[PDB]
Amino acid sequence: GAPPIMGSSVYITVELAIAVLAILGNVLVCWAVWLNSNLQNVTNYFVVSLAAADIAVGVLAIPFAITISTGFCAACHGCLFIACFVLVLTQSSIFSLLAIAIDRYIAIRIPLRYNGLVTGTRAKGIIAICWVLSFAIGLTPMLGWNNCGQPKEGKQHSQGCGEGQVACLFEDVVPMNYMVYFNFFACVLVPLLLMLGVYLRIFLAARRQLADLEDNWETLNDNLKVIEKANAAQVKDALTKMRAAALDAQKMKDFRHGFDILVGQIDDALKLANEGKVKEAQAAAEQLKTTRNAYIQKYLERARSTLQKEVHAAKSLAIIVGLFALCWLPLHIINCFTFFCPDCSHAPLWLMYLAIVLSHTNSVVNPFIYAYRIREFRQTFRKIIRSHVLR
Ligand SMILES: CC(C)CCC[C@@H](C)[C@H]1CC[C@H]2[C@@H]3CC=C4C[C@@H](O)CC[C@]4(C)[C@H]3CC[C@]12C
Ligand SMILES: CC(C)CCC[C@@H](C)[C@H]1CC[C@H]2[C@@H]3CC=C4C[C@@H](O)CC[C@]4(C)[C@H]3CC[C@]12C
Ligand SMILES: CC(C)CCC[C@@H](C)[C@H]1CC[C@H]2[C@@H]3CC=C4C[C@@H](O)CC[C@]4(C)[C@H]3CC[C@]12C
Ligand SMILES: Cc1ccc(C(=O)Nc2nc(-c3ccco3)c(C(=O)C3CCOCC3)s2)cn1
Ligand SMILES: CCCCCCCC/C=C\CCCCCCCC(=O)OC[C@H](O)CO
Ligand SMILES: CCCCCCCC/C=C\CCCCCCCC(=O)OC[C@H](O)CO
Ligand SMILES: CCCCCCCC/C=C\CCCCCCCC(=O)OC[C@H](O)CO
Ligand SMILES: CCCCCCCC/C=C\CCCCCCCC(=O)OC[C@H](O)CO
Ligand SMILES: CCCCCCCC/C=C\CCCCCCCC(=O)OC[C@H](O)CO
Ligand code: NA
Repeated sequence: GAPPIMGSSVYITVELAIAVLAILGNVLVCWAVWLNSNLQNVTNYFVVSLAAADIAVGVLAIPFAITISTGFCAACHGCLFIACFVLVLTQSSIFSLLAIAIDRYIAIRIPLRYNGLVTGTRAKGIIAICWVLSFAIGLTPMLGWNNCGQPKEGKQHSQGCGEGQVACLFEDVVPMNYMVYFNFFACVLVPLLLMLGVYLRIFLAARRQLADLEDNWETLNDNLKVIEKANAAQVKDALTKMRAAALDAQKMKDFRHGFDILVGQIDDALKLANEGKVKEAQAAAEQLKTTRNAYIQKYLERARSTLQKEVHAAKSLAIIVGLFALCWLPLHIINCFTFFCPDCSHAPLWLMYLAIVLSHTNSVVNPFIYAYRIREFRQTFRKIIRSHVLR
């Protein structure tokens, strides 16, 4: 078994490489939102909170990981802080990702209430509350749910640690019942399933609304055929069904003018039908075809286009949740094997290190997803790189 420092040097060089990239990419997300008022919306205040957490992975969590890989002597509680700090940043990340999912759900379910419900001031209060709770949840072991009462006495003597000191190793100070039941099941796995459920409700809500728009459009076009097939109470029933469906599409000016004309043309055809002038009502009904073209088809296409953008945007933010789950799951599955299967062989050291590195890599990927999938970030990223790196 080779000298530890050789494999130690690979791990550390890789961790520092990740730290550099996590800082630069996330500082760019923050710089972007700062410079571009098109990126200054409540969704992006949670994107910045998540960027801040990923900066703190590079500045603090990776230096801590490096430090704790040495097994240096420390007072147990100072060891606990170094061991648990990254759990604060993961919890802060779960909260930001959950808030973004709920924000997007509100934006698609009740867009007319969104601006009055989700403001900057409330979003900042929520972010502040979520950072407090993330410190409380991630440093719980420091409240006394910890192995500091039961030091490894053989490691403590072989490394020449002093009174009160331990060999600082994550798995010697953080209980696995905490890491599995409390950190994984309650604080990570339940919130990811909840976010899965909200994204499912966004995609369904979008699909039902696109359907309703296609449906309304088909009633008009269908009922034009029901009118144009020569009875007068027959035309009345088709016209009564188009007046419901014109209203339902409605429920500023270029917009609200098309529908005024439309209900105008329908009520005109209605008056003729009540009187009983079938032929007049049929001619009255063909004017509508022209109002459909120059107005109604424009509203429909615009409503479809907005919903499709919400679907694409919601796909992009869900890719970010998937990549979080992917990057952290291996470390959680390893703790689950350690806890639930004490007869199972432990993961080799090299694979522990790979699981840790994969977890840090999550703090690099988000800036790439914004660059690839969101025009406004991408364009802002060029302006900033062209100005400040080109020059
Ligand atoms: C503003 C930010 C950057 C400040 C960062 C402070 C960090 C580096 C400080 C705060 C608390 C500190 C720990 C507190 C106590 C101990 C126990 C001791 O036996 C070994 C050092 C150790 C483990 C310290 C390491 C450094 C530490 C983690
Ligand atoms: C929805 C998905 C992503 C959640 C992840 C499921 C996790 C919790 C599952 C997947 C594989 C599972 C492990 C598979 C095998 C064993 C061996 C057994 O002797 C103890 C339980 C243990 C260790 C399981 C614990 C739970 C486990 C880690
Ligand atoms: C999901 C993508 C990113 C790939 C990662 C897959 C994860 C789930 C795999 C990669 C290597 C795997 C580990 C490899 C070896 C062992 C030792 C054995 O005694 C128990 C299972 C355990 C601890 C495995 C658990 C699951 C594991 C961590
Ligand atoms: C047999 C064995 C040894 C070590 C471990 C172990 O270290 N699990 C571990 N799980 C996690 C974890 C985090 C989230 C879910 O899980 C770790 C870390 O994020 C540490 C990496 C170094 O900086 C200190 C934090 S460390 C588990 N089982
Ligand atoms: C989401 C997309 C992420 C995709 C990116 C891939 C993730 C892995 C990254 C780099 C590989 C680093 C390999 C080196 C890992 C450490 C291995 C090691 O140092 O060996 C330890 C030795 O055994 C101790 O004694
Ligand atoms: C704004 C950017 C600032 C970012 C800040 C960068 C931090 C400095 C870089 C690496 C620290 C590496 C951690 C030091 C680990 C030392 C391990 C140790 O102390 O070993 C004791 C010895 O093993 C007893 O026997
Ligand atoms: C890329 C820009 C980076 C920004 C500037 C930061 C430079 C820090 C350089 C090296 C950190 C390595 C620290 C070495 C600490 C580990 C010493 C050690 O391994 O302890 C002895 C033995 O392993 C006990 O078990
Ligand atoms: C923007 C602000 C930048 C802030 C930058 C912060 C970087 C933190 C660096 C290292 C973590 C601390 C490493 C802890 C080193 C412990 C060494 C120790 O305690 O040694 C005791 C004894 O020597 C055992 O043998
Ligand atoms: C100690 C254990 C703590 C562990 C941390 C667990 C986090 C769970 C917290 C909140 C879940 C929120 C439920 C999300 C369900 C969807 C809500 C929704 O759809 O809200 C729309 C409404 O219109 C809004 O105004
Ligand atoms: Na993160």
